[PDB]
Order: sequence, then C-alpha cells, then structure tokens
Amino acid sequence: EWEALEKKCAALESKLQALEKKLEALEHG
Amino acid sequence: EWEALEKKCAALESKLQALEKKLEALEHG
Amino acid sequence: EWEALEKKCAALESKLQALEKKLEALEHG
Ligand SMILES: [As]
Ligand SMILES: [Zn+2]
Ligand SMILES: [Zn+2]
Ligand SMILES: [Zn+2]
Ligand SMILES: [Zn+2]
Repeated sequence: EWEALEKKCAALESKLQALEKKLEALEHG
Repeated sequence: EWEALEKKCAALESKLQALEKKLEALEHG
Repeated sequence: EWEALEKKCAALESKLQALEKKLEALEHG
C-alpha cells in the first residue's frame, strides 16, 4: 500500500513533466 | 495523515486528467 | 520517507497549479 502510492506519485511526476513539455510546444504554436 | 496524502495524490491525478483534456481541446478544437 | 513523499506531492501540486495558469494563458492568446 505505501509502495503503490509511491509508484503512483512517480507516475504522476512523469505525466506532469510530459504535459509541461507539450504546453511549452503549444505555447510556441 | 495517510488518508490526507492519498486524497491529495488522487486529486492531483484527476486534475492532471482535466488539464490534459483541456490541452487536447486547445490544440485540436 | 513519509516527509519526502509529502514534499514531492506538494511540489507536484505547485507545478500543476503553474501549468493550469499557463494553459489558461494559451486559451486566451
Ligand atoms: As502524490
Ligand atoms: Zn518557456
Ligand atoms: Zn518562448
Ligand atoms: Zn479558461
Ligand atoms: Zn477567459
């Protein structure tokens, strides 16, 4: 159960970095 | 404490989902 | 361990708030 949450937040960190990069692209057209 | 962090992480997941939705609508719509 | 995960999830919340504001910027030009 603790391990599951840790993996979850790590997945979220991954997804978030992906979104940040995608938004940087879209910002620039 | 456990409940609080689990709820926070889950909210973050929902929010990330909502933002990627909005990003897709901006990019394509 | 617990404190580091709380710190991480907090940093993720901050980053997601920044990204929401940025997406809203782009929705408006
Ligand atoms: As988290
Ligand atoms: Zn930039
Ligand atoms: Zn630029
Ligand atoms: Zn808006
Ligand atoms: Zn507006």
